[PDB]
Amino acid sequence: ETLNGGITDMLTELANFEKNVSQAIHKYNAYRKAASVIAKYPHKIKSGAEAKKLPGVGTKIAEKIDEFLATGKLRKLEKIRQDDTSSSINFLTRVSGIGPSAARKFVDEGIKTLEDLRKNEDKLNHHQRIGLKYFGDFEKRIPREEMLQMQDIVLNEVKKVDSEYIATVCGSFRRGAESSGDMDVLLTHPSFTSESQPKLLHQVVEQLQKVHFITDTLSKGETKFMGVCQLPSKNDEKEYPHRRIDIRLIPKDQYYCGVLYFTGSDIFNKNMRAHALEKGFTINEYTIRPLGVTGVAGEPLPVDSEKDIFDYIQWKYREPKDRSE
DNA sequence: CCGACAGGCGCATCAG
DNA sequence: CTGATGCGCC
DNA sequence: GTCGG
Ligand SMILES: Cc1cn([C@H]2C[C@H](O)[C@@H](COP(=O)(O)OP(=O)(O)OP(=O)(O)O)O2)c(=O)[nH]c1=O
Ligand SMILES: [Ca+2]
Ligand SMILES: [Ca+2]
Ligand SMILES: [Ca+2]
Ligand SMILES: [Ca+2]
Ligand SMILES: [Ca+2]
Ligand SMILES: [Ca+2]
Ligand SMILES: [Ca+2]
Repeated sequence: ETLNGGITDMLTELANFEKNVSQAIHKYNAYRKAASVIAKYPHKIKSGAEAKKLPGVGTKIAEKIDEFLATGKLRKLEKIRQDDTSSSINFLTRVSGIGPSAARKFVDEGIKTLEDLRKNEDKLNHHQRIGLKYFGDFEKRIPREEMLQMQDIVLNEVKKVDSEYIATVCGSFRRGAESSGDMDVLLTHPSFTSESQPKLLHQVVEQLQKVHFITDTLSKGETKFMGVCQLPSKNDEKEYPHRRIDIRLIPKDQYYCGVLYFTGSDIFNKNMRAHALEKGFTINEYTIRPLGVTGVAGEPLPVDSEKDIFDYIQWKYREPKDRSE
């Protein structure tokens, strides 16, 4: 499918090992940055030396590319693939609510399969129970057609609670993707700003629960909701898969920093925020602030557009669709 | 010789 | 109960 | 694991 697919799959596979098994989050980030920059690279890689010229590709990854180009495989990945404890820790992380730490603890106590998870539901917290319950469904992708139906429902139900709410579907959907992993809703309301909860998120969640769109809750606070949703199914047909849904209530005046973050992609955001540091700024979902001599953020800069944030760090403006891999 | 590596919400655990 | 720290996730 | 350096 892809030009350097073998290379990027390998580096992605190695990344997952370092994150899930070794618990080295920055090694995982290094492999991702290496995979990302190679993916965009428009030439077919003929050697490890050619790859090392790209930023984020060093001596060790170059050698691994040489081994991959020569033999068509990696001995390190063979060793990891065949190791049972590694595979079990790597598998359990795919369940929503289980990360590297918990997965390891489960494997130590003889829990290595879905069978073992379902038989030992008592050992799992609420977040994890739901992730286990809809395991197969959360693995599936959401067609854009279904994302449009989900958008129609959420916007209509949000309007019915209050006409001054504005909901925006971000994520890969806003980047014009054919499919998505889940729905990401960015919410605002005039009553909530950075200068001044009133149950603003609750009322929207409650109304979406009331009409049976939202089926479960993984976690829920005043600004951030995290849970499960499902489209209405017709008569005599199989039900739609249960889908992950995130709703985030960001202050109305800080919408553009918010929508920038939640539009993505993830590696794009990491690069932008990393580039902001080198330019002497710091970016979060709320603001863009200048860094002091000791790395202390100053007062928020005036942001009106998404482009404004790009301008401060001398970046050519990329439309949502140009922020993918 | 290290350090930094994006940044923060919700939830959980520990020491006091 | 705080405050510090860590987990899982976005 | 890479860059900074
Ligand atoms: C997971 C993750 C998300 N994000 C941001 C970018 C994402 O667009 C946003 C939440 O979107 P996600 O639903 O996490 O991912 P996505 O929508 O980009 O891709 P998919 O279609 O597979 O769901 O938050 C990060 O900056 N870093 C991360 O590690
Ligand atoms: Ca590509
Ligand atoms: Ca390089
Ligand atoms: Ca998980
Ligand atoms: Ca998404
Ligand atoms: Ca999401
Ligand atoms: Ca049902
Ligand atoms: Ca402007």
